[PDB]
Amino acid sequence: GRVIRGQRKGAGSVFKAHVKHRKGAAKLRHIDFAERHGYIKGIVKDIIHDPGRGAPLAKVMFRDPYRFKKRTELFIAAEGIHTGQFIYCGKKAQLNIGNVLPVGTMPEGTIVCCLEEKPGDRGKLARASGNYATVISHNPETKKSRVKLPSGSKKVISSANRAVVGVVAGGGRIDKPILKAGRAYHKYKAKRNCWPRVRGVAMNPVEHPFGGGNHQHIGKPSTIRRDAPAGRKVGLIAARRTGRL
RNA sequence: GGGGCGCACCACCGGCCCGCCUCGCGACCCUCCGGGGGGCAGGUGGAGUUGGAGCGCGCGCGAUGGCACCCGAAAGAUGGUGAACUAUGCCUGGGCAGGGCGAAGCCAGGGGAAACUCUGGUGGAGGCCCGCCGCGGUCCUGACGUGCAAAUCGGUCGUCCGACCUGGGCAUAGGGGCGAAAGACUAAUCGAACCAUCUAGUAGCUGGUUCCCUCCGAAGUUUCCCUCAGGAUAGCUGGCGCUCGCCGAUCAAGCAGUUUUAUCCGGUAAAGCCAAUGACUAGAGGCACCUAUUCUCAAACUUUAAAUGGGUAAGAGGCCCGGCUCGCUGGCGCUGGAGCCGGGCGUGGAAUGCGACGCGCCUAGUGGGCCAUUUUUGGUA
RNA sequence: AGCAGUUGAACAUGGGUGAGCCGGUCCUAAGGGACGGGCCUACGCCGUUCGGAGGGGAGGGCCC
RNA sequence: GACGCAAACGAACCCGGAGAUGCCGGCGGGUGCCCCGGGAAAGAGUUCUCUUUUCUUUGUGAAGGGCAGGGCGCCCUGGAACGGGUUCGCCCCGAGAGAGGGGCCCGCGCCCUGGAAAGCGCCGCGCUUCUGGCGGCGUCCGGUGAGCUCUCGUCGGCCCUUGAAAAUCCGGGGGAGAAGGUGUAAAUCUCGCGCCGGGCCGUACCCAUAUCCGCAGCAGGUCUCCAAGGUGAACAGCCUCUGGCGUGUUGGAACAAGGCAGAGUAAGGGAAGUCGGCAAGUCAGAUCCGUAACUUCGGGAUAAGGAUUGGCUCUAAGGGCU
RNA sequence: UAGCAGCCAGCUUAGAACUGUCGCGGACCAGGGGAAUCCGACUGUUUAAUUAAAACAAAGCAUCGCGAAGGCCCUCGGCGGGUGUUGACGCGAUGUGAUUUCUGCCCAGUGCUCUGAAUGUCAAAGUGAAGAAAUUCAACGAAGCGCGGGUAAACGGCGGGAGUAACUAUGACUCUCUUAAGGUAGCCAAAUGCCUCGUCAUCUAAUUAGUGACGCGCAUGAAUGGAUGAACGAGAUUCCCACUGUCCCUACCUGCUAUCUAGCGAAACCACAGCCAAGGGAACGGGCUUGGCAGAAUCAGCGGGGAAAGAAGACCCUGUUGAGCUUGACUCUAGUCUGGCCCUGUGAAGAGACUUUCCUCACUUACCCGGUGAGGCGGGCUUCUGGCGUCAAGCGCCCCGCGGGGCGCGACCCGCCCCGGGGACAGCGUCAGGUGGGGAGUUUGACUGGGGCGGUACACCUGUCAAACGGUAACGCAGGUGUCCUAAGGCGAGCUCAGGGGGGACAGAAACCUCCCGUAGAGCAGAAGGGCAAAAGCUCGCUUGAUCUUGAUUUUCAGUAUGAGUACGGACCGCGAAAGCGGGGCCUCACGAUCCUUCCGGCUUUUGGGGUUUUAAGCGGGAGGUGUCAGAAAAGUUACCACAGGGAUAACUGGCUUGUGGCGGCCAAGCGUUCAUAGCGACGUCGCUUUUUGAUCCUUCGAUGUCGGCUCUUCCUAUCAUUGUGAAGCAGAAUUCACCAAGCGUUGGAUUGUUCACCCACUAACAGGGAACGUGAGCUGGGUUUAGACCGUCGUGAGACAGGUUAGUUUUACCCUACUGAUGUGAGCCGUUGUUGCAAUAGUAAUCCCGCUCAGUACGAGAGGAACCGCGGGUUCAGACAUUUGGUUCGUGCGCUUGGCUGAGGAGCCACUGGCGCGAAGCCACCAUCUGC
Ligand SMILES: [Mg+2]
Ligand SMILES: [Mg+2]
Ligand SMILES: [Mg+2]
Ligand SMILES: [Mg+2]
Ligand SMILES: [Mg+2]
Ligand SMILES: [Mg+2]
Ligand SMILES: [Mg+2]
Ligand SMILES: [Mg+2]
Ligand SMILES: [Mg+2]
Ligand SMILES: [Mg+2]
Ligand SMILES: [Mg+2]
Ligand SMILES: [Mg+2]
Ligand SMILES: [Mg+2]
Ligand SMILES: [Mg+2]
Ligand SMILES: [Mg+2]
Ligand SMILES: [Mg+2]
Ligand SMILES: [Mg+2]
Ligand SMILES: [Mg+2]
Ligand SMILES: [Mg+2]
Ligand SMILES: [Mg+2]
Ligand SMILES: [Mg+2]
Ligand SMILES: [Mg+2]
Ligand SMILES: [Mg+2]
Ligand SMILES: [Mg+2]
Ligand SMILES: [Mg+2]
Ligand SMILES: [Mg+2]
Ligand SMILES: [Mg+2]
Ligand SMILES: [Mg+2]
Ligand SMILES: [Mg+2]
Ligand SMILES: [Mg+2]
Ligand SMILES: [Mg+2]
Ligand SMILES: [Mg+2]
Ligand SMILES: [Mg+2]
Ligand SMILES: [Mg+2]
Ligand SMILES: [Mg+2]
Ligand SMILES: [Mg+2]
Ligand SMILES: [Mg+2]
Ligand SMILES: [Mg+2]
Ligand SMILES: [Mg+2]
Ligand SMILES: [Mg+2]
Ligand SMILES: [Mg+2]
Ligand SMILES: [Mg+2]
Ligand SMILES: [Mg+2]
Ligand SMILES: [Mg+2]
Ligand SMILES: [Mg+2]
Ligand SMILES: [Mg+2]
Ligand SMILES: [Mg+2]
Ligand SMILES: [Mg+2]
Ligand SMILES: [Mg+2]
Ligand SMILES: [Mg+2]
Ligand SMILES: [Mg+2]
Ligand SMILES: [Mg+2]
Ligand SMILES: [Mg+2]
Ligand SMILES: [Mg+2]
Ligand SMILES: [Mg+2]
Ligand SMILES: [Mg+2]
Ligand SMILES: [Mg+2]
Ligand SMILES: [Mg+2]
Ligand SMILES: [Mg+2]
Ligand SMILES: [Mg+2]
Ligand SMILES: [Mg+2]
Ligand SMILES: [Mg+2]
Ligand SMILES: [Mg+2]
Ligand SMILES: [Mg+2]
Ligand SMILES: [Mg+2]
Ligand SMILES: [Mg+2]
Ligand SMILES: [Mg+2]
Ligand SMILES: [Mg+2]
Ligand SMILES: [Mg+2]
Ligand SMILES: [Mg+2]
Ligand SMILES: [Mg+2]
Ligand SMILES: [Mg+2]
Ligand SMILES: [Mg+2]
Ligand SMILES: [Mg+2]
Ligand SMILES: [Mg+2]
Ligand SMILES: [Mg+2]
Ligand SMILES: [Mg+2]
Ligand SMILES: [Mg+2]
Ligand SMILES: [Mg+2]
Ligand SMILES: [Mg+2]
Ligand SMILES: [Mg+2]
Ligand SMILES: [Mg+2]
Ligand SMILES: [Mg+2]
Ligand SMILES: [Mg+2]
Ligand SMILES: [Mg+2]
Ligand SMILES: [Mg+2]
Ligand SMILES: [Mg+2]
Ligand SMILES: [Mg+2]
Ligand SMILES: [Mg+2]
Ligand SMILES: [Mg+2]
Ligand SMILES: [Mg+2]
Ligand SMILES: [Mg+2]
Repeated sequence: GRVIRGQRKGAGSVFKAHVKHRKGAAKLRHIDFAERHGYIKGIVKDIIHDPGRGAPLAKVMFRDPYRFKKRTELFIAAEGIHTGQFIYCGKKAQLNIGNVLPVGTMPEGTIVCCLEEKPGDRGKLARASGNYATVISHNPETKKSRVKLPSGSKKVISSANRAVVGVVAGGGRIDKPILKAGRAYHKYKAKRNCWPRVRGVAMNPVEHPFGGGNHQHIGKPSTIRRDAPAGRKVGLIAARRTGRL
């Protein structure tokens, strides 16, 4: 047979991202002496819509401490901020919405967003619209903390990872039901070439391990092992259980 | 008319060499420690030996390896070239009459005790409707069907503000691409493109295989084979000879799809079942059986038993006589037996026919058969 | 030039395209593709704003 | 005061603007085209009868100066409820309406320089390869429109769609520096004008029922711009003017059969034809009435089912300006 | 002041009068409608060149993986690349397919997944012991497998049999079997129901259709989604209204062709060619045989034939030919998981032995990741606002000409890595084990009354077939075998069996004792045949001839091997007093090459430059086995299919055959009230026919187009009707049987694709067939019979269905005959030319019914009820014809009229015939009329 549609997505020919009209990479300010021993003042200039995601981005303009220049940072717009307000990033920053203070200096039960996995990566966890991570507990002995990622998994990260307080804007976006296939067409036309998903049973055995047969049955257990080769690993990969639940 | 040496060659019997087995176990001069021999004889295996025949070259033919008598596959592999068509994505541009229903919002007038309602107008929403260009291609299964056209033409028809149509520039390249998924599309080529090469790929399979005359002349059957459209093998065929007889039974002869004479073999036709095994009808006698009878049968039953047919014997390789040899045999140097040697005896001791279809070598084709008289199996035929 | 022709996109002999202000040239879009580095036995390939001691213009008379 | 004056020094560095933003809808300003009124001028057409008739032609470039017109969450005064202003729709106001007076932007419209000398229209004379030249007159006065396009604005609508980069150019912040000491100097965003230069390549023609592709002068295929009068809702169909053409690789004479097509027509019956109402036949625009079962209350729906429609002569209603 | 005057400007709406032939969206433009069923929600998309659909997509719903050292995926490769300018409201992988309403039971099987070294199996490396060593042995022992748990919106699955309620019936209720659960809610003869044209109702004069119901449903059923559904559809289906040449039943007109002509001018095709009947033949000739017969050269048609052209059949079989694809095929592989070694160093703690192994925690410098313009690391001064922040003001000190310059503090000092996060773990290199249709290569026996399924007739044995030597075939017949036996082998001795009769306590038809008869009629391991009585059977006691060896030889045979046998020679033995017998079974069957492994044997060989010892090799003989049995290591599918071929071989016709089907006789038990034969014919039996279906496989696979209908012609008779007759259980009428006889006619419809059926009416009757199951270059494609798709059942799957359902290119004649018409042709010319005729021969045509009268008569008890002659019409058919009626009308004849055009009137034109009304002439219709012996 030939290669399945899933194998062709790794080549990156027509399945690359559509990043022409995107406004940049949303990431926190790189950690420097100002964010380690104090705080830096920044002004929110504009809240723009990034084509491809459901969460707005804020263009916060800080002041460079070593040269006469004003840096522009493209943050994740936490729900509640507005243009013209001041955002303070650093250790000594107060516990307000929008500020970027390390998780080690936050009380237990804080709602953060754009959390950092490791110190310096400029914000990875809890970055989609309406999502957040809660700080569960601290540990001054091992300099570690425990946060609750939006997937429900409790991850143990360092106490120096910075995060934006407050939930991400654009919450409740998945509540409005898409009514037309055209709204789903324009939804993915800005993300990537992945929308029309042809079922494996609707294909021939050459293109998919589920195709073929005078009926449209699967014919084999859809639950597939994890060590299955690329080309066979379709359906339910390493399914611990199935059913309605 | 008699005798003899006998070529080549054939049949048979011996000698010797090598392997192996068995019996002799060892006295004896080859031993210098170690050792080597000890006619060993009797069977047996060998592509041996007992007075070489090979080598070289040339020619003919046959079976092989090779492109291999010529033309032909569907495929496989290596290396390249294509997204001017088409599929999807990206960048940047262009384009889509005229009408219809008419949503939120708003204004006004009425009803209310509040909750809130009713009428008109406004507004111009929509993968909304009729519909032109566009873009598609339903039906007539129309036209055309060596056409205008290697897919077109006419009427009709789908859609036409959205998942729309479209140009250019870019991206993905062959077991790869791409696919709102038809195994579709990827330059008229796609259930794996095109170009060149390996490649004159292989074919037990179709087709063809070129001058004349003379002579001989088949096989579709046996055995083995992942064989049953093919091979191997035997048979049938041809060629080259060769050993003789040629002289006729001057000669030995021998042979025969034939008879005669003589002697054996068989269990089919017929016959039998009142004889056995098995099947079977009917009375009668004696106290369901029992006896003597009776009707009807056998391919896997038979007492008996043909016709046709099969084998063998019809002479010198015989017949007869004498002597000798033996470890075999044993009352019995002959007790058998067999071998060896010598001598005596043609009226070649049935008919007919014929040179021996004698001794070898090489060998093509064939290995699908079909029909008839009689015999006969399966089948209604 | 599927009949013809005194005709032609045929044949023969000559002639014809003039730019500071039309466009190319210039810019980067998708994208292609060097450099550093890595990789490949190799021809070469991967990768593209990241990565090398990657700065050869500007100013004050020798500084930056 | 918005901001205006011909100019009106200024580095490093910084900040910002323009380049540079979608689709759709409504409205308004301006051109082009069309139309109407001159009982307008110059030629032509018609005249059998009528026709002060019918047809054609009546002009201004870029750039600059001025002025209409359009736009503005631009300024000052002032202060709002009996709330007012205002659009087709909206929208606006104590974070300051209405009103009064100003500022700026766009002006592709009009006047002027250009510029009538030229261009068209008409008339006359000279001339027949210098001839293939010289003269005369005219180029006018208004109107609007649910008209059609283009364009500039403006207010909205839609998105789980937010609808490009860079060269290049400009403004501001910044005040490092430079200029002369009593008439000039530094510096000038020409600030009025003058001087010099602008190389290289493409440029003809066809652009499709005969210059491209499909073996061809192939009923196929191939990206765009301009686009008139009448009927009509229409860029539909039919007819006409500008422009183009000879009927699409041939003429002539016949009008048999049989075909293709005209979606030709038909007595009485009306699907009895046929696998099957295949085929084509009925219906069709618009106005006024009237519209069920069912339903997700959106629809069904142009449901179904009726009436009216020409021509001509009138009447009534719907405007603007002084 | 309930506003007026003047002037200007268009374009619409409403009402009314009048008027033309009731014509007016007048041309043009331009929805037929209604009641329901099936499927898909809708818009969209799709097989460029046969399938536009119910298929794909879709929103909605649900499951699955993954927190970045990650999920998914790419690359030969860089810890390179895609999702990712991403971060669970995200990305990746699947099923379902809107909304409404629901989504039941089963975790045994397969698959996924979790648990765990707490017990089996378990590689490389390492560790231990023996040994000169190679080597052998033992312990240890990862993932995976095994054990256990979970999971079905994972693949999937979801049963049988009796009794029983006051007639009958049903079986609530019980009984039994049985699982892993035994189909729940629903729905249905459904696109799913073989039987089947189910049954009832409805729809029609009539319905295999449609719809509503019924449900033990071959084989419905719940996200392999069930039920329903407004709107929507170039989807499938039924009925109704309107409409119409679809039809009854065809006719007429027009344009472009065909036709003729000037010019121009091909191609497919072609063995030679072209009249038929029959015969034979390779079983359907054009040519051959026997007959019919046969006259130049051509035009327009035509579709009977040339088993016409197009194309080495696509179906079928064969090939030791392929390809696509799928798995539980065979053999491998990328990837992935796992362990040892490696870069890999350092410090410490604990527990088993005496420098150490296991595990854990730490060190940073190897290694790895992240951040930045490597901007403040380690050790002793900004939170009230959508301002501003740029190379230092100041102080100290120094150097030059009031003008310049430089330095330090401001801006603390020291340092070893830029700062963080891991860290000798990730990772890399290399072996090892597991997983691995993701991918690669290949295989997937043969025989065979086609192949497949079945069978083994594939290696063997008995009787028969087999025709009296031997041999002799078929998917001939009746059978048997892949074993059994330390005795059932060998030998010696003794004994006599099967059965029957007479007897004998319990004891009987069967126990045991005994006498008599007993040719074997018993037994001999098995199938059968043969053989056997002091045996070969039975019993008993001694035994290992069931051993070791060379050759000869029989049988299958090629006269090869193996297997199975026979007779001897040489050893060593058994039994017997002995002669003798015995190297397996009473005989015919019971079995296996090369290579390799293994064991036994040597009075032995090599291990090579010698010697010694291990090891290995070799010679001789067994065993391990190839049952496809002279011996490959091997699962499917293909309807997406390809190639080489095959009429060696199936599906059509034809041919032979006629079981079967159909049809007709013979005999006469009996039926017929009585009477065998008016009409029938049981038990038997003899034939015909090729309109049934088989059997066969001769023709055809470098192709004979294939089911039905439509259309049209002709023949046959085994006669339904009509004509002429015979017979009766013929009174009449009606009907039945039979004869001469195919001249003539044999219908319109509902349902079904149907031939075949069934019903509705009509009728003199509505007979049965043939002609390549007549007839596709005649048509129609409904059916079947490619590719799309749906369901049911089956398969793990790809896929299958002789089951259902929907959409699916029907090509060419101009050649030669045949036929239909149209010119012309004997040419030999005193013949040329014309008129009027004759006639061979060929075709041939009429058919049937009704009404009146006979007649209410014959006849009959009645009820009922004819016929001939004559008269008047009609059905079907045939040949004509246009006076009349009707159709057509581009005499474009006349009138009218829509839009536009010529300035208007008048007169006209344009819109491929603008439209409408009427319409001459022609042509035309059982739609008018006339004739038919
Ligand atoms: Mg499919
Ligand atoms: Mg499948
Ligand atoms: Mg499905
Ligand atoms: Mg299944
Ligand atoms: Mg191969
Ligand atoms: Mg656009
Ligand atoms: Mg509608
Ligand atoms: Mg259209
Ligand atoms: Mg298409
Ligand atoms: Mg078409
Ligand atoms: Mg057609
Ligand atoms: Mg034709
Ligand atoms: Mg394009
Ligand atoms: Mg690749
Ligand atoms: Mg598509
Ligand atoms: Mg398919
Ligand atoms: Mg496609
Ligand atoms: Mg002799
Ligand atoms: Mg053979
Ligand atoms: Mg041979
Ligand atoms: Mg010519
Ligand atoms: Mg010329
Ligand atoms: Mg030329
Ligand atoms: Mg732009
Ligand atoms: Mg733009
Ligand atoms: Mg606008
Ligand atoms: Mg104001
Ligand atoms: Mg400035
Ligand atoms: Mg030009
Ligand atoms: Mg032309
Ligand atoms: Mg005609
Ligand atoms: Mg016609
Ligand atoms: Mg009619
Ligand atoms: Mg009919
Ligand atoms: Mg009908
Ligand atoms: Mg139709
Ligand atoms: Mg309706
Ligand atoms: Mg239903
Ligand atoms: Mg239906
Ligand atoms: Mg649909
Ligand atoms: Mg198609
Ligand atoms: Mg699922
Ligand atoms: Mg579906
Ligand atoms: Mg379920
Ligand atoms: Mg399970
Ligand atoms: Mg030693
Ligand atoms: Mg049920
Ligand atoms: Mg019907
Ligand atoms: Mg029903
Ligand atoms: Mg079921
Ligand atoms: Mg089921
Ligand atoms: Mg189902
Ligand atoms: Mg519609
Ligand atoms: Mg449709
Ligand atoms: Mg429909
Ligand atoms: Mg549609
Ligand atoms: Mg012939
Ligand atoms: Mg043919
Ligand atoms: Mg062939
Ligand atoms: Mg073979
Ligand atoms: Mg293939
Ligand atoms: Mg495979
Ligand atoms: Mg293969
Ligand atoms: Mg076979
Ligand atoms: Mg055989
Ligand atoms: Mg057997
Ligand atoms: Mg014989
Ligand atoms: Mg012996
Ligand atoms: Mg017969
Ligand atoms: Mg019969
Ligand atoms: Mg009787
Ligand atoms: Mg009789
Ligand atoms: Mg009978
Ligand atoms: Mg029949
Ligand atoms: Mg045959
Ligand atoms: Mg007769
Ligand atoms: Mg009779
Ligand atoms: Mg027949
Ligand atoms: Mg036929
Ligand atoms: Mg045909
Ligand atoms: Mg037919
Ligand atoms: Mg025919
Ligand atoms: Mg069909
Ligand atoms: Mg059918
Ligand atoms: Mg099909
Ligand atoms: Mg079927
Ligand atoms: Mg009477
Ligand atoms: Mg008439
Ligand atoms: Mg008119
Ligand atoms: Mg026209
Ligand atoms: Mg017309
Ligand atoms: Mg008329």
